[PDB]
Amino acid sequence: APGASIFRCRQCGQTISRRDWLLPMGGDHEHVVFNPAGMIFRVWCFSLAQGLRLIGAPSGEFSWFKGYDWTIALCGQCGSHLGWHYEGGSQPQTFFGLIKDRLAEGPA
Ligand SMILES: O=C1CC[C@H](N2C(=O)c3ccccc3C2=O)C(=O)N1
Ligand SMILES: [Zn+2]
Repeated sequence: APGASIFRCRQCGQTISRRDWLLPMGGDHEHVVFNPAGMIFRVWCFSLAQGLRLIGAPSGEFSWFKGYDWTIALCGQCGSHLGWHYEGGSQPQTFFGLIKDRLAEGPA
């Protein structure tokens, strides 16, 4: 009966990802980053996620991960901004960077 199994949207409980799907980009699944608006994010990288809605066309502008373009990822249920989907790169071609404090971790 594991308690650190899956990640849900902290605002509504939508299933989003799984601890098994953590991805160590540049040798670490956690990346502490800032956007141009000065906001700091503790981003956890996942190979896969579900229950999101990706908004707009990809952009390479200010990407925290070299070679990847990003799209905003909202919770598909409640609209909470949960992170970004990254695409266009290599090994892997795509992944998700999700904001740790916007997810709730718990049992499957
Ligand atoms: O990899 C990324 C993801 C998107 C991101 N980002 C933001 O969080 C943001 C907020 C306001 C205006 C523009 C940005 C954008 O480049 C960011 O800075 N880098
Ligand atoms: Zn939600």
